[PDB]
Amino acid sequence: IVGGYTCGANTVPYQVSLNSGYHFCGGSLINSQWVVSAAHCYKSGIQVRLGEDNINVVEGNEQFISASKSIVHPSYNSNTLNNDIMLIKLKSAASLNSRVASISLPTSCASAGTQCLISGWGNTKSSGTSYPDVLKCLKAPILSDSSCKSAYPGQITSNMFCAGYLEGGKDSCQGDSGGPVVCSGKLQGIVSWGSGCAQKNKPGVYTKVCNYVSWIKQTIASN
Ligand SMILES: [Ca+2]
Ligand SMILES: [Zn+2]
Repeated sequence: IVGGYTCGANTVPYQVSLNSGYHFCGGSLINSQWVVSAAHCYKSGIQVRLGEDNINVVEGNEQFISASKSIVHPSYNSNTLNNDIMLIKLKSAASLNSRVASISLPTSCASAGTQCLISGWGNTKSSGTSYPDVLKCLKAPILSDSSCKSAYPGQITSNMFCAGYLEGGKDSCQGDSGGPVVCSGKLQGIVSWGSGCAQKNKPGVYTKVCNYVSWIKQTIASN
């Protein structure tokens, strides 16, 4: 997260760190056995780390569970990043408490202007790479589709939305990928892509979760 702030330990109880010997992507806990992340975060050997704040120190509250299966959306296109969503089933269910809680899926999409909370342990430099030890947060608004499409002509599909600041200086970045964009307590987006990080007129693009709720429900129901 570039230009964000330190969230505070366990103040984002649904945030998970996907780990394969290091933190490589974020994710959101939606029930005790499933996590939603981005399809471009897929790889094998994923350990899901819950209740984290400092990812390099065991402080207490952490639960490390292996992923039993990862389901990348069948229509995921890695060149356009359309349908950039993935579901991860945990080998065992997590013990939910106040430090580890799930987030609700939306019932309707969010409007432009809605303020959301984005978090993660991704890069904090637009120019350079610095990865934090503790979770960073950023409050950002969903932009209008015209501003989004004008920023990325021909690359925005109906399954994407832009959120952020056109003046630059504040955005999600590499590492935050797969993590949550929560608006009014509902998971509305997944950190997906953008040109660089925090560059002027290049807001972050997110997967539009409201378009995948039936898919998520049917898939979880059959697995
Ligand atoms: Ca830790
Ligand atoms: Zn990414």
